[PDB]
Amino acid sequence: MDLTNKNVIFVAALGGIGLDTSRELVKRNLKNFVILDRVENPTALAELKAINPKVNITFHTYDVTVPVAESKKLLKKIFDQLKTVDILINGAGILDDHQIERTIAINFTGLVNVTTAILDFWDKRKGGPGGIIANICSVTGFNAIHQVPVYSASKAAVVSFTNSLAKLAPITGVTAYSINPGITRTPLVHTFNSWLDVEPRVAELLLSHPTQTSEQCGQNFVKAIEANKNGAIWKLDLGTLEAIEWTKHWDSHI
Amino acid sequence: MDLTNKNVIFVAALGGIGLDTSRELVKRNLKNFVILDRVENPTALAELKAINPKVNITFHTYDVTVPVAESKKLLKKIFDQLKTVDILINGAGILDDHQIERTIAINFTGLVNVTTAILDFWDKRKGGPGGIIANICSVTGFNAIHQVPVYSASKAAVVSFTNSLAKLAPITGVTAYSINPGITRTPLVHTFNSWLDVEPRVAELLLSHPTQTSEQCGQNFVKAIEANKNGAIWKLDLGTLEAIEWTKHWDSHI
Ligand SMILES: NC(=O)c1ccc[n+]([C@@H]2O[C@H](COP(=O)([O-])OP(=O)(O)OC[C@H]3O[C@@H](n4cnc5c(N)ncnc54)[C@H](O)[C@@H]3O)[C@@H](O)[C@H]2O)c1
Ligand SMILES: NC(=O)c1ccc[n+]([C@@H]2O[C@H](COP(=O)([O-])OP(=O)(O)OC[C@H]3O[C@@H](n4cnc5c(N)ncnc54)[C@H](O)[C@@H]3O)[C@@H](O)[C@H]2O)c1
Repeated sequence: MDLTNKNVIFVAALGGIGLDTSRELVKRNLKNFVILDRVENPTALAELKAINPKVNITFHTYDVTVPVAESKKLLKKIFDQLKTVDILINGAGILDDHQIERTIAINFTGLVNVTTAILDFWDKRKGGPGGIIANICSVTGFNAIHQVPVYSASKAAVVSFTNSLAKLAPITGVTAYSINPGITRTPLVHTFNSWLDVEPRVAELLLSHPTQTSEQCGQNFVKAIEANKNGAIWKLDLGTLEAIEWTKHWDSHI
Repeated sequence: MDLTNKNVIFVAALGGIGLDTSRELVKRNLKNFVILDRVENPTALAELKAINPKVNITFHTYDVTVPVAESKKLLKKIFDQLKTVDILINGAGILDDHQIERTIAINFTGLVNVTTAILDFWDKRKGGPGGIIANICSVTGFNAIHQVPVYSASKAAVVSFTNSLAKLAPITGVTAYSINPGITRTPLVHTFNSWLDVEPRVAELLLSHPTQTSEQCGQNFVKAIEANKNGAIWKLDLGTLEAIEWTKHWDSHI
């Protein structure tokens, strides 16, 4: 994948991992870089624009928990302007096992819904050109932080969902891969809530082990995007980039 | 584990797999069998009651998609009468990838929320005796049926969540294991919707391959319950019972 001249939508581009990934993305000569995130960040937006004046950077206020109809409407506006979108990159995520419904709504349901919405424009069965989806999942989707069982379960859901998207590519025209960071120093893991307060010191304990910086994660993230491998399960841990092999425990035969 | 004289709550006891499991359970001489299900089935109720008049069987009309406070209210009703409950079986589930939110709400959020609610009565930190949770997940939670990616992801979530529950047992006193049937002939799989209609013949095709009966499933379900292995991931496929080993791709080190 050559990012020169591509159009990219990045949901949650201005978070910890998001901003460092965006800093790296705009170093490529993208045609359009469209940011979809909850809250504006003027400072971050100005910096990205400064990194590469050749890229047209736009921002839209966006919340993944809205109905699928509301997402399509935003996407229509974007596709109407750009005519083509090359990549959708999802990053939306919260870590707070006190908020059960909201964790599931954001990390799992919202991702499925944005995907379902963009399929309206990309599905080759509806006359679409196909597309690429990069989903930020998490190593916790392979093996949980059992102290945040709901967060970890929402991530196991999206690793699975992404794996299925990739297997559906020959039908839909939409390829997909997961981006699964290991522990990364951002405001996500600085202070957080465990389920039923099973471990009030969870953040302190987690961060008392090796971590990577969001800078290292961002670098490997854009590397994974350029590799552009349908069905890849990328592990971005301790500053390395590594594809993992999913174990075959069962098969539907279809 | 000896089921004799035990008090059991079975969410969704009267469906395909549920009824044949419920038959095998009542033959094991339970003291009380508490059924929580979305709709009444007087025929099934009458029959179960007759299989062992010794066993005290009650029924509550219950929908897993209510808030945790509502669930806690019903459980207080039940605990106040029974004093003790030994085992909770969470068996509620739908298969319909035209219903994204509801699939997720029922198969994932609902299971987490009943678990969360009962923990208020069982958590050893709260003066409770601990307990046992048996979660009906699915082989699709290991490897998807990719034509029902939402269903399969919702199952990957509960496999993970159950794995984490088990690891939290030294803290909460509540042990847990997953029951993962392979394809089993019930009203669930008679016919059903694929996501975005990617495969309109998904049921026809799936059912042209080997299956098991709900009777085979139910017999192996009680066998695993009697085995009482914390953190077990039981595969109940093609009339067999099998413990599978989860791959270690990553470690939180905590
Ligand atoms: N930090 C880590 O160690 C780590 C590890 C593995 C995976 N992840 C995942 O990477 C992603 C980014 O996390 P981060 O560490 O940069 O945390 P962060 O809190 O700094 O950023 C989270 C991002 O998600 C966005 N977001 C949250 N709720 C949203 C909503 N309702 N609608 C739209 N956007 C929303 C935020 O606005 C922000 O852009 C998340 O999916 C997270 O689960 C993080
Ligand atoms: N049949 C299979 O091949 C298969 C394979 C793996 C896992 N499973 C799982 O086994 C469980 C039972 O499925 P089944 O095959 O007996 O199908 P089924 O449709 O016969 O039974 C579904 C059960 O779930 C209950 N339920 C559904 N929605 C509910 C709600 N909102 N609140 C409370 N209860 C609700 C139903 O009343 C019923 O008791 C489900 O979790 C299903 O996902 C089935």
